[PDB]
Order: sequence, then structure tokens, then C-alpha cells
Amino acid sequence: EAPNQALLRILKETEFKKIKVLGSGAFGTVYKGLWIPGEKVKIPVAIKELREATSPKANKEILDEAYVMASVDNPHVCRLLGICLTSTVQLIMQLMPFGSLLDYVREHKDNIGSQYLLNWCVQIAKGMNYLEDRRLVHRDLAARNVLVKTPQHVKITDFGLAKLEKEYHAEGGKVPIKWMALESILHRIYTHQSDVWSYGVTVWELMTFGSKPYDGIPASEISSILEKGERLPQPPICTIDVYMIMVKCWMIDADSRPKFRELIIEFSKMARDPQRYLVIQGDERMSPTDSNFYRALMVVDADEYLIP
Amino acid sequence: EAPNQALLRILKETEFKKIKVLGSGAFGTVYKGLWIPEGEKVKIPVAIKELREATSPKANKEILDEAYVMASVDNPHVCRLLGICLTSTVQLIMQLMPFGSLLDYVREHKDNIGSQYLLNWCVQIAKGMNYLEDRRLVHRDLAARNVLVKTPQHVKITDFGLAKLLGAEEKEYHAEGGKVPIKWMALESILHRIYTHQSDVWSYGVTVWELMTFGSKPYDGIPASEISSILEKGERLPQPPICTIDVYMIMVKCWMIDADSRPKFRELIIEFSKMARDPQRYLVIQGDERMHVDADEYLIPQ
Ligand SMILES: Cn1c2ccccc2c2c3c(c4c5ccccc5n(CCC#N)c4c21)CNC3=O
Ligand SMILES: [Cl-]
Ligand SMILES: [Cl-]
Repeated sequence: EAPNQALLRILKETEFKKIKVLGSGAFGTVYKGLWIPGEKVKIPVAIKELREATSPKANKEILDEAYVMASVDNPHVCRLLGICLTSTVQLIMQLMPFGSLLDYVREHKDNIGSQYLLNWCVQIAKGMNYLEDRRLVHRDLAARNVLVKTPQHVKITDFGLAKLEKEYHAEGGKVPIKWMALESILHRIYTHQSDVWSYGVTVWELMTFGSKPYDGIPASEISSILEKGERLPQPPICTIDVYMIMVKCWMIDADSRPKFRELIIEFSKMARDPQRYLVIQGDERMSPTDSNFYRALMVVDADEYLIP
Repeated sequence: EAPNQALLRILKETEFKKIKVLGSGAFGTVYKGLWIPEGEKVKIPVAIKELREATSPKANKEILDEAYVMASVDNPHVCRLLGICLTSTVQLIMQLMPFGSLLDYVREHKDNIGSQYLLNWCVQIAKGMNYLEDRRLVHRDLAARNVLVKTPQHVKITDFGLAKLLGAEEKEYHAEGGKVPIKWMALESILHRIYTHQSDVWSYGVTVWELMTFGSKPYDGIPASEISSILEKGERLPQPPICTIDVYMIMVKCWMIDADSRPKFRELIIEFSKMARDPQRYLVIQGDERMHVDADEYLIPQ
């Protein structure tokens, strides 16, 4: 092949501070974080820290993870800012100052634009197919995990990636029942076509402007309702053609579900004529702005600093 | 062009129960069923089609394609689906025509069929067809068995399983093999697996035949393989005794070898509608003068 000249940066624990715990696992936990660096600018980040300081196998995994993430390089997949070799290893993953898409969309639903909505689907499909070109399974696609660099540019977190042979099992605790494919629910296994299922759901959240999927429904019921053939309802904005794309992602059979390269083609094709495929009231006139998540930090994007 | 806001509704199978089987196919089965919408307090009669297996993506893709068309078309003589069921084997839920296939209907009631109805049915079939020509969709399996009778007054088209949608770029669609029965298909479709709206007209001509003869089998004696020869030989379906030369002529044009020569559906509505003004003249039937908790498709619409 070719040399992987990916830079790995080692940051001191003093350099970064962890605001709050976003998620927890049997091994390791993930914190919302602020990184400073002696520079004026502050950078929002996600930090993954091993729960346990002394497990050879866990340490081997966390280093491979840091190897893949640093190895990853795509406009729509979060860059790995660096790692810090405490006894408990931590990995720093860039976060965008404006925040996540899900929150962003709820804040701006009134002013939201149809072209932007089709454009985000093409972008997420690009990151996922990039990820899938290497044999890499995201295991958690959702609108909270899609980050807004700018309203035109979004990126998806690559934390906790699993690399393939056909399928990989994953146990962490705090699992997201609603976004997972039924196959994943019953047997706790994740494939690319399972990730597509989560992709379908993500698009739904975008289309409804951030309504909660299967809202007010217990997680135990969800596995059964999927067997009965219930699925998410049509987004009022959505055309039948767009909805069909979501429906195919929610097909019980894995192979029936669309492959990611397909999804990129389709959405870019619909992106050429967005107004025919998505109908939003007062669609023609609607503006880029700061976000509520971004307000709390009040920040600098990581990508701009690193450029020099 | 315009956005398609036709809406497809997902329904959990617990919402509907199946009282009885209307018909069997190798693809799968159609059930008579009562559908209760959750929350809503009405009972809707419905027909549910269910495939034999969810095993194959192609099977999966075609049903999803079929369901997409049946939801997107809205015509008074095109049967519409109420919703879909994402179960492992996908389920199709459609408005129920209680009476059944027209072909079934004609044989049982041959003694009572007035000339107007036969003309009135012909008009209605064409009207639905003509809509599908507008929608760029070729039905690809028209027969009196695929024409259902919600009521004698009203009839709707059915079984879009074979139907394919033409590309704007391409005037005609060609598909490998022939799933469909030979007798209905136009000669170009048998020889070259070519299908066009004009090829649908040919099948239309066979559907009218079936009505005018009260459902007798086309080329009833003949095995399917021979049929391609006889058409080339020039034999065709014989004059329905009830039929005048003016009406039968119309069926002749449909089974013309040259597809562009045969009538367009638009024409067929006007030609059969004009006959429908003065039916006795254009159709001769003995005793013709003598011859004449709730849910519905209507209910769903405002
Ligand atoms: C065979 N059959 C009937 C027989 C007696 C009474 C009704 C039907 C019927 C109906 C439908 C269908 C229908 C809808 C889509 C596809 C096929 C349908 N069939 C039979 C075709 C097969 N298989 C239907 C059908 C759809 N609504 C029906 O009533
Ligand atoms: Cl999370
Ligand atoms: Cl959940």
C-alpha cells in the first residue's frame, strides 16, 4: 500500500478540562470537554477516558481506536485532536462550537431551508460511506452525533468505531434502543446495513425538525413493534419519494436495505431539485447563526487553528 | 415538475385481522380483512396482499416499488392502498372491492347484464388506464380478472405487481422474460419482451373481449406457445355475438400488429363514451331492454 502519515498529538492532562459526562460505559466514559493550548482560543472537544488504568486488553483496544480515528480523514468525519497518556488513557475528539445538528434544527426549525436538509443527508451519507469503505461500523448514528461545523458543513463523531468478519458484537451499557436496527436489538450485532438503519432514523429526525423518535414509548415495546411492522410516520414535509428512502432503511432484512453509495447518489440527485422533493412553508425565504449549545461556551473551531 | 405529496401510511399488523382468503398466488396471497385504525373508532373493510417470502431483496424491492405506485396514483377507477406493513413479509392494505373481479362478476350474472353497463364499464377501464398513461406508468397485466367491482356502477383496476414505470428518456420498457399470461400480451411483448402503453391497449382489447363474451377464455382451445404463431398468422379473437361491427372493430384495432396504429386510451374513452350515449344501437343483447361499523374509501377523504 502507501504510508499512513497521520499525525498523532500528545496533549497534557492540564491542557484539557472535562465539563461533563456525555455517556458512560462498562469500560470507559465520555466527557464533554474544553481544550486550551498557550493560546487565547478555546476549543470544544469530546474526550474518551478508560475507566480502568490497568487492563492490557482494554489498553490495546483504546490505542487501536486512537489509531483508526487519527487514521480517518474525511470532511464529514470528526478529526482526532490527540491523545493523552495518563495511566487511564484519554482520547480527544473535536467537537463543533455551534453544536449538534439535532439541537440546531430544533432551534432553527422555523427558518430551516429545504436545500440544507437535502444537503445534510448527502453529507452524512458521505462520511458513512467513507467509514464503510474501510470496514468500519459506526454503531451509533443519530442527529445528536452529527455536528455542525457550519450550516453548510456537518461532521459525525467517530467515537467507539468498530472495525471488521461480516458482523461485530458490542456491549457498553446505556444502549440507544430507538435508533438501532431490530437485528441489533435482538442479538446485539452491528453491520453496515445496521448502520444504514440508524441512518434512516437520523434522516427522520432531521425531516421532522428534531421530534423524538417513537416518543413516549418504552424501550421493551420497541423490539416487538418493529416485528409487527410498525415504523416511524411520514414527516409532513416529506414527499413520498423521500419517505420511501427512509422506509427502505427500515426493512427488516439487512440486505434489502439500501447501501450507502446509493444513498449518496439519490440524495444528491434530489438535491439538484430540492423543492420538488421537499415542501416547507415559506421555503423560498428563510439565516446562518449561532446556536444555543454554542451560547453556553461563550468559541473557536478546531480545524481553523490547526491550519498553518 | 410538481412534488408528489401522496402519502403512504404504516400500520402495525395488530391493527388489522384477516377474516378470509380472496385469492392465491405464488408470489403470495390476498386476504379479506377488517382494519381498525388505532385511536379512530371505525371499521374499514380492506384487502391484504401478502407475499410467500421476505427472503429475496428483489421480492422486497418490487413490493416496495408496487406499494409506491398504488399510493401515488389517485383515480376513481384505480384502486388505492390505504397503507403498508413493514413486517418481515411486507403486507399491502388496499381498499376492498367486495364483489370481486369483473370477470368473475360477468359469468355469474350474464343473464342480467344490460348493454349500458358493458359500455359503461369499458369507459371506466379506459379512464383509469388513461390516467396511468398520464402518470408515465405501464400496467403490464390488464385482464378482466384484474378489474374489480366495488360496485356494478363503479369498477377499479388492480394488481400493479407487474407494473413498471417508464423513464422520461425512454419511450418503451423492455424486461427479461414474461411473468404474465401470453394471451393478454401484445405480440411485441411476447417476441421481444417489449412493453409500452400501446402494448397495454392490446391487453385492453382482450379485456373488452372478455366482457362482451361474458368471460370466455381467449384462444380458449390453444396452448400459450402456439399463440405467437397465430397472431403472426393473423388469426384473432372472434366476433362476440352480442357485438356489432362498430364495437368489435374497436377490439380489432387494439390487436393490430403495429403498436402505433392501435388506438390511444384517450381516444378509447371518447369512442366508448360516445357509444354509451346511445347504447342500444351499439350493443345487441336479448332482453336488453328489460335489463337495468361502516368504513369506506370515501370515509378517509375529508
Ligand atoms: C382476487 N381478488 C378478489 C377476489 C374477490 C373479491 C375481491 C378480490 C380482490 C381484491 C383485490 C385484489 C387485489 C389487489 C392487488 C393485487 C391482487 C388482487 N387481487 C387478486 C390478485 C392476486 N393475487 C384482488 C382481489 C383488491 N380488492 C379486492 O377486493
Ligand atoms: Cl452520546
Ligand atoms: Cl432510546
